[PDB]
Amino acid sequence: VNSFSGYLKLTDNVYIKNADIVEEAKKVKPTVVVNAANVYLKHGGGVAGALNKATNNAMQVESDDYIATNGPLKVGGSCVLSGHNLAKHCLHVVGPNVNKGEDIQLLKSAYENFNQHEVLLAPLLSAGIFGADPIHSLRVCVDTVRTNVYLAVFDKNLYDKLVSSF
Repeated sequence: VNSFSGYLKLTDNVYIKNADIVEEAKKVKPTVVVNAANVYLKHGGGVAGALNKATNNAMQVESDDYIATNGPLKVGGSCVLSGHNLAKHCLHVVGPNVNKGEDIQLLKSAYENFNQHEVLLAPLLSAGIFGADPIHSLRVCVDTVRTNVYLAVFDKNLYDKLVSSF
């Protein structure tokens, strides 16, 4: 388990790799994989859809059961559920959607959830459809997370740009 290889060290605790997070999760068998979730844990696209498809919808069934007890997650909030075949645990984290005018400060709250886990495989939060600058998101991760975080970035152009910022 936690067989991370081929990562570039950015800080004492933050690593980055140009990788498909699902492919990495299958290879690393991490204790925790982070999902970039919405408040309803509807895993319909992006990283969430890829992770859920890799579990053959087990993640979605379990998420639905969780939401049935909890109701929607709060922006900046998270929940710990099964990682199924991808990890021991999946940390589902909701970053702000700045397209809805949600405060970018809630991205710190979002990354603060990582501090409850000694090692995580994660994507960058609040990028793509959540509209945050991904370089800004990596800055918040680096400033906020004190446990060991291994970031997978799929897009090589984005990866090059992030690495070029350290």
